[PDB]
Order: sequence, then C-alpha cells, then structure tokens
Amino acid sequence: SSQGLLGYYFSDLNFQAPMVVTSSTTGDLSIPSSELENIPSENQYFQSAIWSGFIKVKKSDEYTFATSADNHVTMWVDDQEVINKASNSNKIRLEKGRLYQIKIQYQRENPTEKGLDFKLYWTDSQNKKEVISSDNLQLPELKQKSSNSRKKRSTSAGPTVPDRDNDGIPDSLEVEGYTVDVKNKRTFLSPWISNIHEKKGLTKYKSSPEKWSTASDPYSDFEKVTGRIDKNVSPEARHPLVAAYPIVHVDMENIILSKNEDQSTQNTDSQTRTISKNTSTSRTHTAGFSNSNSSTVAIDHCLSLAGERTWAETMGLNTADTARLNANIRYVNTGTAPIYNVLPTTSLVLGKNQTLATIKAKENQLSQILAPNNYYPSKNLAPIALNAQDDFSSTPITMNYNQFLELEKTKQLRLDTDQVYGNIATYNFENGRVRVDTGSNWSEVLPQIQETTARIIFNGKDLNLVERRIAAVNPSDPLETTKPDMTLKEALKIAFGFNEPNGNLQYQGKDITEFDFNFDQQTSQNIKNQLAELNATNIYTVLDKIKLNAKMNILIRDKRFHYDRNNIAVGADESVVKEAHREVINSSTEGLLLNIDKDIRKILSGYIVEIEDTEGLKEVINDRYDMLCISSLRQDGKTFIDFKKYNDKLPLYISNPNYKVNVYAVTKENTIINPSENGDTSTNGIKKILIFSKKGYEIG
Ligand SMILES: [Ca+2]
Ligand SMILES: [Ca+2]
Repeated sequence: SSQGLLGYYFSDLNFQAPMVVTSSTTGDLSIPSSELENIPSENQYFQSAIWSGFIKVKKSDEYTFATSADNHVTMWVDDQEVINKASNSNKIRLEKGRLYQIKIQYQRENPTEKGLDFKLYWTDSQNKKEVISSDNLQLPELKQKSSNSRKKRSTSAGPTVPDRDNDGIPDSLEVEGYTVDVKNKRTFLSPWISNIHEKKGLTKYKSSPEKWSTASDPYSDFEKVTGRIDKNVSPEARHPLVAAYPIVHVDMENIILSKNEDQSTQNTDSQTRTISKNTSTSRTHTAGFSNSNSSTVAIDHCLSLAGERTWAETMGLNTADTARLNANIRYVNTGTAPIYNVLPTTSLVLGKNQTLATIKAKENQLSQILAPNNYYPSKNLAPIALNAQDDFSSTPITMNYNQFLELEKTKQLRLDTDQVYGNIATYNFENGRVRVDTGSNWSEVLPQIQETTARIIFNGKDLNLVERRIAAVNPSDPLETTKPDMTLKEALKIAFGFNEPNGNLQYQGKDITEFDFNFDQQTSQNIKNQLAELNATNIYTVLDKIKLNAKMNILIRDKRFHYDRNNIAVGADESVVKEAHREVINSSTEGLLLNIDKDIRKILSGYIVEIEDTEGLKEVINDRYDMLCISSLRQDGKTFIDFKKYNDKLPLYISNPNYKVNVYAVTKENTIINPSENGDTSTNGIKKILIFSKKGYEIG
C-alpha cells in the first residue's frame, strides 16, 4: 500500500538535512537501523523528523493523541496544537467522515540509537488506546491544487520543510541529487552519495524544486520515483527528467480495392474483381520541429493476380467509374504514457494532399487501453477494418478514376494522425489509487511538454523511429533554469537505455559511434557553438559535456542504412549488403539458405536470380519487376531464396558446370514498382547488388 502519513527524517536537529523521506501505512512511524543500508552510519542518527497527512475517522468521538516521545513532540490537528513537548489527556472532538490535517514535529539531540522508534497512538472515549490504524491515515495532498476536502498545504503553524512545488520532495534533495530504494513495503528517498550509491548501480535523480513535474507532464516527480503512478507508464518515464506522454500513429496491414457499385448498374451478381495487397507502414519524421504524428504506407508491388493487367483492367474500371478501398489497421503507441478514452483522429491521404477518408473511433467507447509499446487492438486480437462488417455507418473510402491511377502509380498512402488523446489516469492521494480523471486532459499537457524538453528520435530498435523527450534547460525562461543540466550522454542513457560498461556508451551492444547525429538548424548551430567552446572537434568523445536545451531536435540513426526523406530505412552500402550475405548455410539448384541480419532484411525488396554462360551472357530467371519476392524467413530464422518459385516450379537447369549462378539483392530504394514508361515489365536496368556467385560444380 502507498497510503499513510508522509515522513521526513533528518540527521540534524533543525529540519535541514533530510536523510529519508518515506511513508508509513499506520501510526508506527518507525525506521529501524536495519532499513538504513543506503545511508552512512553517522547519518543514521535522526535528530529531527516531520510527519504530515490527514486523519479520517470512522466514528465520531472525542480522541486523545499521544506518541512514543511526547516530551520531544509538537503535534497539530488542523492548525490546533494537541501536543506540545508534554503528554496530556486533552480530548479533541472528531467527526465521522471529516478529514483533519495532521502535522507532527519531533526533535531530539544526540540520540544514542540509530534510526527512529516512534509511534502515534490515539485513545477513544472508552479508554481504548492503540497505534493509529492504516484505515485512518492518508498522505498529504501533494498536488498543484487542493481537493474539495484535502488542502494542498500543511498548517502554517510550526516547521515547514522547503517544498516549493508541493510534490513532496524537499527542495534540497531535488537540486543536490537523490536516490530511491525499495524495502519490501516502502520506498525510501535519500540524498545521493557517490561512494556508496554509484557502486550499487542506483540511479542518481535530480529534478526541479519549482516544477511539480519537471518534464511538465501530468505525473509528479515524487509520484514517478515512488511508483505512485499509472502502471502503464513506460519504465524510462518513471525518471523525473523523461516526459511521459502518448505518441500514436496508425499501422495499415493490408488493403482491398474494388469497383464501387453505381446506380446505372442493376447487376450485382458479377464475379469478384477486387485487388488485395499487403501493406507495410512506418511512422515517419520529416532535423524537423513538427510535433505531428504521421505514417506512410507502402502497397506491395509483388505479383498477386494472373496476367499483367492494369489495375483498371483487373477491376473493370472505366474512366467514369469510382473505386473503393477497405483496409485493416491498428493504432500504435510508441510514446511513454497510455490512452484511455479518446483515440486520435486520422486523415488518409493520397499524394500530397488528397484526403480520401477521416478515420475516427468512438469516444469513451474504447475496448482496451492503448498502452506504450503496444497496439490497439492488441496483436492477439483481430485488427480494425476501416469498413467493419457489422457497422452500417462506415463511410466508403472512394477514389475517382484519376485518383485510382495515381494510387496504382505511387503505391503509397499517408496517415496523418492528430494529438487528441483524451483524459489522463492520475494518482489520488486521498485513496492511493490511479483512476482516469475527467478533469485532466492530454491537450492541457502536451504543449508544455513540447516547449520545455529536448526531443531525441532514435531508430536503434528495429530501425523504427522512436521519439522521446527529456527535460532540458531553457536559458531564456527563468523557471526552466531551475532544472538540472541535461547532457546528451545522460539523455541517451535515461531515455533510451544506453549503458556504458567499459567507458563506451552503447545501445544493446552497439557503440554510440554506430549511429549518426542529425539536428534541426537552430540545434545544429547551438551544438556547433558548444563544441567550439569545448575546443572539441568530435562530438562522440564529449557527449558528457554537450548540454541539451528545451526545444532542441535530435535525430539518431543506425549508420548501416540509407534513409529516405521520411527517415525510413530504404537501403544500405553495397559492401554492407554483400557482407550481410557472406555466410551461406546451403546452396543447390533449388536456392540459397542464408543467415541474414534482421535489420538488413528490412531494407531488401527482393532478389534476382541469373545464370551466366561461358561467354558472359546472362539468363535472368525471375525477369519481372513484380517477381522479386522469392525469399522467405523460416522458422529457424534462416532465409531461403527460392530459385524454383518463378522457374515454373523447376530447379535451375545448368547446361554446363562452368556456368555461374548469380544472385542479386535489390534494396527498397532501388525497387521498381511499375512497368517502365515503354511498358517493359522486365528487370532490365534495376540497380542490384551481387550477393552470391558460384559455378555449377561449386553448388551441386
Ligand atoms: Ca519538491
Ligand atoms: Ca519537483
């Protein structure tokens, strides 16, 4: 349980040096020395302490309060002192259902025991005395605004530990650095100490003492580090310097095109003449400073239907007909916080700006959460059809004849999704629960997050673009200057899980030098200036010295690949592609069996197989632009390149053992997706990469 009173335990006598900040479920406010391993022995002596929260009683009555050390205690119930350095029997009247503020201060110089043994009791009218039970105690209202029943500030009477933003973490800890450690029941927040915490691999937190959420998101610095937060929030965004917010795009998995019924045609019994294709969708980035969500859909160009007809020929579309599109999609959350009750609206766009459809889900009628690193619907469930089978009111996604031809030519669609994400599930200090709060909305949060953080977009996870935002100083905004300095190195560690085992920063085994850096213009000039000030000629050797600022944009990409203007991986150097195909497991006249890196496979559209005779002439076996999909990933994760698929199901016939079998890879950026202007559907002129070449006698 995360409920109870909030305690600050200080090594000094005057509430200045907080050693532990933690909560207690019951009136037992003790911290035994056995729980103090993350703090120096000499600091395990607590000379002062402050507790705060509320008391709720289940039964109106007159109660008497008392503690383990009334001679060292002053206690207030709603601004009223009930204990002052003396035990008493003064009976204060408490009404059922009503919430009373509690503040307790304790001071004792030169304690002879480490830790603190301290209990809060009360006695009712029937002379029954007990340690106050957990059902009667609540945390203070550590929010930016008071509740109707719970005031956000403690009584003005007595000591006030500096907590300028009311998040619960004392100013001094947020500025100087703190660590969070878990017991079995409780989280201790303590000052960072180099020689003890660094070796334990603990995380060193700093945050702004004047920003309740330092990332300007809806979860407080204290809520984050103490686990008083939506469990669906990404682990990295439990750091007060990492922004927690949703990021959504749409993934289209496949498409079906068909001819629209028309009033003039009474006949609806004709044969099916649809065009069904698989599609590949990637979230894009156009270095940029737009906070837009967009994804681009590539429609499969591989052979699907008999013949080499035009799409219009296939569907029987005349120049006056219209065509319809249906598709299967899912929503993808690549951000750091969940969505509960509004999915963002999406435009489906042909060419630069021809909106074909507006895709909307029903507000407050979501079938599940849309969680970070997850899909809606979940992958274990059917996807959403744009025109659902049940749904009478799904709008047809229609194209006129020329739009249809444009789609055939480009084989591309774009999905632009807005940033309307609905209500937020927040922590409630009254009951220690997380629930969707109707009074909290992502639209009130996103602008501030964007304005006060540096954005890093990184593709090291499967070459897909993942955006994170990290709290970073704005030298021009006084409030933002109260945040800790954020270095480029630290940002990569906390936002993306880079680590540094041997003084080299790595992402899952890959050195940082295996990725490039790309910035928007303002950011570029900023970083260039820093490097010059540092007398540094190479960014990779000074990542710990490069400071991020709010509104920076940083794009970091795997160096092995070529990228299009949407920053999607579309190719790779010849040398990289060749090497990636080096180790052959098996070869025969039936095909090749290779092990290919998963990332490499992502940028290949297909393979061309060829037999080269003794005079140097070449027979291309699968000699069509739509016949290059001859590779498949097997269960054992190896790739098979199938020579027979487009050889009429026959093994390669090699007339002479000195003939060669040549296999070439074709990257996405070099892929032909239409017949040439002259109508040629062959592979002639395709830019291709030789990846295997062996003579007949070397194959078998
Ligand atoms: Ca604070
Ligand atoms: Ca703070």
